[PDB]
Amino acid sequence: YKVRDISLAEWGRRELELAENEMPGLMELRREYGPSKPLKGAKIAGCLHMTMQTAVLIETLVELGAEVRWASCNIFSTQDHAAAAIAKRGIPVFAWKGETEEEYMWCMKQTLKGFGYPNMLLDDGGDLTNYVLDECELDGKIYGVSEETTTGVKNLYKRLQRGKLTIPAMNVNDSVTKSKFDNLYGCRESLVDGIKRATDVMIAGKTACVCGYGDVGKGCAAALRGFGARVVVTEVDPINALQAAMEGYQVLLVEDVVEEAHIFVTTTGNDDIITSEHFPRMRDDAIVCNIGHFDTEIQVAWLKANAKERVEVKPQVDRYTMANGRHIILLAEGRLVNLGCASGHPSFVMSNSFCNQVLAQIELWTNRDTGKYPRGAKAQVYFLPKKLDEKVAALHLGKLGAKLTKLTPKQAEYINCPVDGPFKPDHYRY
Amino acid sequence: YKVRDISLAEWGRRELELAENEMPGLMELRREYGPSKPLKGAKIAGCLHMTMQTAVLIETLVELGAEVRWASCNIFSTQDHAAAAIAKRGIPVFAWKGETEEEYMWCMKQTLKGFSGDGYPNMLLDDGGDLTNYVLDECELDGKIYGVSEETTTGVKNLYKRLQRGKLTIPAMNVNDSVTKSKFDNLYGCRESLVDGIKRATDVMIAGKTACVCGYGDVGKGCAAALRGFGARVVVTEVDPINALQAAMEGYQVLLVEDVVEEAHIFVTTTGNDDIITSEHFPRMRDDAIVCNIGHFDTEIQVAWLKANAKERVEVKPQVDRYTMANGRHIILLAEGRLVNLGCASGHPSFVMSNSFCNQVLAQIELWTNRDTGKYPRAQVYFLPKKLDEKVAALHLGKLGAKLTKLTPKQAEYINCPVDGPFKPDHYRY
Amino acid sequence: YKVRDISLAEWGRRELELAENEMPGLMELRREYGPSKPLKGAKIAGCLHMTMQTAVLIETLVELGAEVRWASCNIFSTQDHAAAAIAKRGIPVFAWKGETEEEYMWCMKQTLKGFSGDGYPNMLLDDGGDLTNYVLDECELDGKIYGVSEETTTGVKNLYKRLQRGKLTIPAMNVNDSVTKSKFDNLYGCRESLVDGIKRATDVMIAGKTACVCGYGDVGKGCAAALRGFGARVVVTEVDPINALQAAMEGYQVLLVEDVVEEAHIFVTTTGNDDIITSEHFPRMRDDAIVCNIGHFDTEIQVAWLKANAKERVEVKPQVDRYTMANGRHIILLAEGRLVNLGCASGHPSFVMSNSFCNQVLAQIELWTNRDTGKYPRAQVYFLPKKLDEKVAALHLGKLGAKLTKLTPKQAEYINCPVDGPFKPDHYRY
Amino acid sequence: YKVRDISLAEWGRRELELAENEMPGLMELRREYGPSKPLKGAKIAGCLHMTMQTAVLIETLVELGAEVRWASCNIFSTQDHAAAAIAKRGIPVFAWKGETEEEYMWCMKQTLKGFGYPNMLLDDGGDLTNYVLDECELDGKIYGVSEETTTGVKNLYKRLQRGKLTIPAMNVNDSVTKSKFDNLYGCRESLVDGIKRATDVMIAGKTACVCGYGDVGKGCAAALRGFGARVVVTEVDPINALQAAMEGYQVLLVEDVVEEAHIFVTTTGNDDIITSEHFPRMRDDAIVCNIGHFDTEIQVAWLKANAKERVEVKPQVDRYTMANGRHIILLAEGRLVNLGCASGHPSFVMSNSFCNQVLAQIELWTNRDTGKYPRGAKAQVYFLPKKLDEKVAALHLGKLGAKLTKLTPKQAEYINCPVDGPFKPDHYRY
Ligand SMILES: NC(=O)c1ccc[n+]([C@@H]2O[C@H](COP(=O)([O-])OP(=O)(O)OC[C@H]3O[C@@H](n4cnc5c(N)ncnc54)[C@H](O)[C@@H]3O)[C@@H](O)[C@H]2O)c1
Ligand SMILES: NC(=O)c1ccc[n+]([C@@H]2O[C@H](COP(=O)([O-])OP(=O)(O)OC[C@H]3O[C@@H](n4cnc5c(N)ncnc54)[C@H](O)[C@@H]3O)[C@@H](O)[C@H]2O)c1
Ligand SMILES: NC(=O)c1ccc[n+]([C@@H]2O[C@H](COP(=O)([O-])OP(=O)(O)OC[C@H]3O[C@@H](n4cnc5c(N)ncnc54)[C@H](O)[C@@H]3O)[C@@H](O)[C@H]2O)c1
Ligand SMILES: NC(=O)c1ccc[n+]([C@@H]2O[C@H](COP(=O)([O-])OP(=O)(O)OC[C@H]3O[C@@H](n4cnc5c(N)ncnc54)[C@H](O)[C@@H]3O)[C@@H](O)[C@H]2O)c1
Repeated sequence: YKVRDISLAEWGRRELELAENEMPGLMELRREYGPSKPLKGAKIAGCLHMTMQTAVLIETLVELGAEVRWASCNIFSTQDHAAAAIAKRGIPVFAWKGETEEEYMWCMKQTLKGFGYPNMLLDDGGDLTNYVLDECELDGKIYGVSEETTTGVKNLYKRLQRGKLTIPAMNVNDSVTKSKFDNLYGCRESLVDGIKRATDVMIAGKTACVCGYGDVGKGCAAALRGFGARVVVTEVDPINALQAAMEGYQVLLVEDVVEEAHIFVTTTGNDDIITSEHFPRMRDDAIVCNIGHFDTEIQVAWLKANAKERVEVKPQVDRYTMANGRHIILLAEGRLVNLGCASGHPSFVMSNSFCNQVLAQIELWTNRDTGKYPRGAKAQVYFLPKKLDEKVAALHLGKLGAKLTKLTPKQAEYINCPVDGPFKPDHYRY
Repeated sequence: YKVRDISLAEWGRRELELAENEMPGLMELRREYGPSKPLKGAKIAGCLHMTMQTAVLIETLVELGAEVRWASCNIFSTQDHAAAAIAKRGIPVFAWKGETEEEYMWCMKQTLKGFSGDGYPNMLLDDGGDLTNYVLDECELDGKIYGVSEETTTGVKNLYKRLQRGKLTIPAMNVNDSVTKSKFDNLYGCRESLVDGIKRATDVMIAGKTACVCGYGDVGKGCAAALRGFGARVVVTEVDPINALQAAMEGYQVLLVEDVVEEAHIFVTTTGNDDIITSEHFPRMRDDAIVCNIGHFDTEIQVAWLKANAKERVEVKPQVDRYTMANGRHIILLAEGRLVNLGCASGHPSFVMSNSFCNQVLAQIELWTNRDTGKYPRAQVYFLPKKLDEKVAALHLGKLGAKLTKLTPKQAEYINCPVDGPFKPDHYRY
Repeated sequence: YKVRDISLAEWGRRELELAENEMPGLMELRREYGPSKPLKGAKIAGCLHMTMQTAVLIETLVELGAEVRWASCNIFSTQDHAAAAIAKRGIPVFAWKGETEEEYMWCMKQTLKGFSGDGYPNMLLDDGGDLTNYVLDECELDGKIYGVSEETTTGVKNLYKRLQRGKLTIPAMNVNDSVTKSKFDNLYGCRESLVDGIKRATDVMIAGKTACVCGYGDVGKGCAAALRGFGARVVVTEVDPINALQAAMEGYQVLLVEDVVEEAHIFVTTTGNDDIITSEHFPRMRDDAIVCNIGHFDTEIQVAWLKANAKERVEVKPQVDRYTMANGRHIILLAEGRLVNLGCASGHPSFVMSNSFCNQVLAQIELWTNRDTGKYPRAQVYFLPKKLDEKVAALHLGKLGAKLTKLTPKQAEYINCPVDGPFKPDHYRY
Repeated sequence: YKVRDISLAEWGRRELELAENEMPGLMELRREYGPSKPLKGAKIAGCLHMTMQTAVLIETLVELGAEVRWASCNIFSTQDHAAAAIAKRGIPVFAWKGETEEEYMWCMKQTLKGFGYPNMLLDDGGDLTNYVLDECELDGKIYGVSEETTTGVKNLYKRLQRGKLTIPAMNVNDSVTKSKFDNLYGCRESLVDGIKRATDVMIAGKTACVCGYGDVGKGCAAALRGFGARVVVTEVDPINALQAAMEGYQVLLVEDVVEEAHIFVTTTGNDDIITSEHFPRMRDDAIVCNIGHFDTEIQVAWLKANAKERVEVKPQVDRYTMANGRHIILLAEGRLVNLGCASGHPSFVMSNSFCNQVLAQIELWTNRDTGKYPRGAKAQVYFLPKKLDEKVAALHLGKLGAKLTKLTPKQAEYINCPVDGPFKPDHYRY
């Protein structure tokens, strides 16, 4: 293994206890599936933010029988204490806060041997997937990949369309219990957290520009508005844009507010959102950040190349002075601000996300000599069955004291579903 | 025709001038498609709440070339000046506020005769499923219908029950489950039209009250939001753990009706299911508890039991009945359990109804124009194509002054869609 | 008496049974003070919107022993079934919906005669100041009035102008500035009754629209909140930097009417000032812009200019006038600039009006019982004592099921108040 | 001086730059009053949280001519970098994070000499005021004190009532621009910040108990609800309690929710809110914190004395194990959580607060041989004049782009104020 400081493992372990209590879903799967060991002999290479919450996931997969080796999926997201807690325990992990792109891909390469290869992939952003497929040989050897975020799943569909998807892929992001909770309610808390730990800026009164209005944009807009920001939103999709208008947000172009906005938040999963056209027009000390998976939503390379002064205010906060004499504050060098300047999403919402990930791995690994998840030419992307999506939500109601009504036989019949569900048809959007 | 009072045509013509300006989408289809007349030949049997909004829909269909005959799909939903205006214009309408069950039935049968030729309709446009049921189960139109478009969740639920049972003979387009309907009309429509119905009915203060919203689907989401916006403390009931986790995560107590039945001042039923508010709840309610339904059918509330077992019933005003129970305490029932927004107010505002009714126009066009293309065999349920979903939304941005960002080619390639969309994959939940 | 239609007494009696159950505070004063009759001798001249809520106020005063004569303080605010019920009960009322300016004037003069003795009133109860102005400037009652209680901000503003000018002769109790009035009625009342007036008037969608709220006092705060709750993008105008910073800090753009006059779909004037929406604004407005006022007098809007300079005026329905301007575009004016909540709807709900009208009962009791104690010389403006402010609030908690913590002696000593309060210093702003 | 680490001054200075930009009010007073030196020879002993924001205040008072010596007012609130930045500059400061009660009062004693005494007091919480008055001789020597928070001002009024107020006191907390901004909007951002930096807990879904519903409680409740918490509120005041009910919060007793609440937040400024009666009933890992000025709102001494295990999770987060085997997480040992576990209120809102503080010091110090602020027997508590309250708000509108409307002479006359204000009568509550 390799982590910043192994001494921090003790502190890491103390917080994993509190993290475990806040993740009743992951812990119940540990009770339920621990004994039967559904991932007996699984060899999972994981590429996903090395947080305290991922620490609980990792320890679940090992509890369910899996061998596992881990790397972060971002150079700033690793929490040095969670990594050290995993390392002290003996699960091979290669992650620390502040990796170079070279060290990053080094860490990811360490997880693809020494089990000896992996036979399963667990990924957040598609870097591992693309790498295993395009740079190794692991196309007779890997039985499935579980993909956690929208940009990675986009990646997966570009491969299916092209004819290059060689292994079955589970689309975890698009579980209702991931997509409409993690992406939405997670960012609604973890965006402002990163902004505030970085800059301690007052949100109340400010004009914020939120680019994109999908699940991430929805959450980020609701958070900023909640603290008294006036939020304006940009969009390319007429539907998402109209959702934003009907929720009371102005929908305009970045150019329309670039000179007046105090805060710029990128949420699209698309590159070149905030560019060389925008930077020189920004007000003094306009804070610029991104919460989408890749930093290239912001032209940071341009900012660095064209700024006249750069000051590290503190780690993951760079204050640039432009040729016009005004300042730009960039957060986490454009990397995911919630994970880079704070601790990401709280444990409780990641319990939903990671439950789907555990269920996904069980689905693909246990059914490996089944033909239910075909290899090679005919490999395709799948979702978790809706029954399992419901199971995950049901596992998280108790902690909150939410009480569920039970359908009578006549009611289930009238609605056209089973008494124990699934309750909605597969096209339902929640 | 058959309306209450034809001298209300003048007043309805005046409001339709305001309705037209609030429905840019429908008026923009009137301009785009009227010259070519794509529903020429079309003989539409219509069964949808006869409001001012539907009047702009009915005149769009006739501008597009269709012959049309209409009836309201609820006994108390007609706006009498709406029907009077359409009736003067020469369109056959059978609809008044306060139809008995007998009279309601007669009106529907009128819409299935009196076309040109041995003019039996060749098309259906449905809200709730009743017309579809009557035509397929009881009329003879066996060889004569090329499609049905279905407006609501309850009506669509029946279509899927029929298809499942091998009894769907005519192709059906699911309009409710267009994104620009379900995530707009069901949600934002109810967010404004629910409290409108309650207040016009009772003038009651929302702020400070305890309100039990039963169900937390698209309609339940909207109602809870509306009540909470006015300072109600809203508690939610759900059978679905996913919807329940959403409500919990938005700040609402999720409990059983029985947990709040003694303290709630307001009960709203939004389920699309029967026997939510029953004989076991009614005698437990606090004095002057307001009970209403905004689901399609009234049998979410056991109103027959209420009527059978009340000691006293008083009409405060039409559609507001105050019952005295055996216990001496009172229950205020709205619209006899009928959709309260349409029953005690005017239904959703025009602007949102423009989203829904655009979908209905493009669905009728899609079904009818492919009536000799063999694309919808006379039998499945279909969705409007996402391209047309987006179009609907795009037509409504201008009125609000919302501006849409345009993707570059690099950007569209990177996110895997055309520069002009569809922008999202078919399973996206918005 | 003089009402529109006395056969509406029956319908009004039925609604007053619901109003009574929604006004626990007024009904609790009826029980507490009725036995002792503390307003015995009292001859109250009343000038306050003749609604169902005021009917419960008028019957409380008469239960308390007072003789009372009433007139509405606005031409379109009367609820005709409210007046019909009070008129049947034997109380002299002069009030109908749609009084001319002549007729309005006659009704007020009726309330100043016909008491017992050479029965000139000995008390005034005012909303807006007009009765106070008429009695003091133009009637003879010079030796005969022991007090006036003033309901609203505009009326109270006049009382302070008079006191300043050395023209206040009768003691005045400022009821508007009780906390349980100003921070409740003005705020929460308008939060529900504004959109009620707009929607009953126009059925217009709020969601998605741009609304200009002019003024951000207690009424402005409520209106903006209401519009925003439904997905309006609200912009605010203010002359006061403190109120402006509040609106900015709550997420609202603070700008000049001229900055949004061309794009706003909805203008609300809440200032208590004249010439907010003027001849310079009207010709600039978008087609079918909705203009209304919820301030006391209509002259916040230059309606005379509008009427003088419109090419066309059309009555969509009573109190909804659609003007065609020289430019060909339309303006929708509500209630001819009169208070839109009372003009196009029913005013604030009963429950909040119970807070305000309790204050009015305890103010009349305070003034009248000290009518031979020399406490209010016949001349200053006064406030209800904070003890009675708190009492009003305390009377309304039960209905909502709110529970109040009780201070220990140690705790009351530590925060420097009695165990039973007053709990706050006289300058506390809540 | 004495601070943790003088080396941190550099980092401290970099952030004071960003803090200055975010405090346009303080910086404008520095421009306006810098030249004339209104505090020429002032000798200000300051007892107020030694944050980055206080650093900007301190440097303003020195810019305006004052000598100044500083101590924190809480043992956990000092930001070691801001203190070091002040110390490097040469302003005597005695503060570090993690002072003992002995070291704390040592630091406060250092500020009352070496100018040689002070002649002015600047205080947050009343510890300095009480000390200077009850333990020194500085009753011929001190010309005025400026008091920043509600509990200190309470203290001041207990002294006035008793007859022990010997020097004029400026009540800064009760400036509208302090009370209704700092207390309200400040806590609305800085509460969740402290909770999240401490525990990274998910707010969405949780039941939070907020004790008190004054300005602090209002903000804290709005913040928690904003992230999807279900917030219940406790109160002793019927008015504040009814405000909470009408905003949609349950109002109940701590005993009513003690077993189910995930988070307990104390906001009263009263002791013994969360006690030995509550601790043993709390759910596993219930988070307990206080945001009021003194930690004695929570019985921490009891918790420590009766818990079976205590673990420092990390600095300012103690996890206690109770005799029942369940856990309590206590934040900042019960001290102000926003300052103790985070960075307090953002700079922009503290600019309002500290502008009143600068204006206050100028008012008392410049008018020292005036008799406007009488010494000894007849000393009384004063507010800032309303003109100056408005000035402070006006200084903060620009940064936000808020545009103020200018009254015409007729409008100012009609409203009964000057064109340049003050705009409201002194009883106005905003
Ligand atoms: N930071 C985190 O902890 C975390 C969590 C979840 C998701 N994500 C990431 O966030 C990103 C977005 O995820 P999502 O679920 O919201 O995706 P999404 O598809 O739901 O939303 C993205 C939105 O951006 C819009 N868009 C595309 N190009 C645009 C342009 N140039 N300008 C304005 N809008 C544009 C799309 O139309 C879409 O609605 C992805 O990169 C995903 O991997 C990060
Ligand atoms: N009044 C209107 O103008 C209007 C508008 C749109 C839709 N509708 C109607 O409203 C109803 C709801 O529509 P929707 O789109 O929200 O449907 P939906 O399926 O999304 O929501 C209904 C919800 O009720 C829940 N439910 C079912 N039985 C329950 C029970 N016994 N107790 C608690 N919850 C239960 C389901 O889990 C579901 O989430 C339908 O009947 C639809 O036709 C009315
Ligand atoms: N319709 C109702 O049922 C109802 C209820 C209560 C009060 N009112 C009336 O509503 C009005 C407002 O009451 P309030 O309690 O909010 O008064 P308020 O003094 O608190 O608020 C009025 C606000 O308007 C601002 N203002 C003044 N002139 C302005 C201008 N030209 N442009 C922009 N802003 C300007 C002021 O600064 C002030 O903050 C009064 O006339 C009052 O009598 C009506
Ligand atoms: N942490 C910070 O950065 C900061 C900022 C501002 C104020 N404060 C402090 O916060 C505290 C409150 O300030 P505020 O301005 O809200 O005061 P406030 O008087 O407006 O509010 C306190 C409320 O608590 C209520 N109360 C008293 N005893 C109670 C009891 N035992 N149970 C429930 N409620 C009770 C009162 O009725 C009152 O409404 C003070 O100690 C003040 O110094 C701290």
